[PDB]
Amino acid sequence: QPLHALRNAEKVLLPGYHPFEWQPPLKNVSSRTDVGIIDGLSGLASSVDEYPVDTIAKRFRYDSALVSALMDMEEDI
DNA sequence: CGGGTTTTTGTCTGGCTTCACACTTGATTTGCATCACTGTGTAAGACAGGCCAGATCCAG
Repeated sequence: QPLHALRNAEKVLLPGYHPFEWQPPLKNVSSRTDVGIIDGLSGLASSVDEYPVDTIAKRFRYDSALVSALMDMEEDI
């Protein structure tokens, strides 16, 4: 298959594609279930007045990552 | 320099396939250009200069 077909099929495996909900709502955690690669700094202030920032980071959301991991192991279970 | 004897083929002949060929338009799928960067360049040798040490020389 050409590259666009592969890229399109990739979206099924990445986190933020399957619906779910926690029965007790998670405190201080959003309920939206389509986030992908959240920024690592998490909205950290990067102006000139605050503490200087000299790092970069990328990461998924924890619950979405667990959901994707569990869905990747459906046939096994 | 050209006579015999099979190969190598396009047809004649007209009549049966299986694919070929006008139009759309709205998607859907491929194909290709573009952009900010990457690695491989990766240990020793030649030469001048300050510094004492000790040899080189001076004079009572």
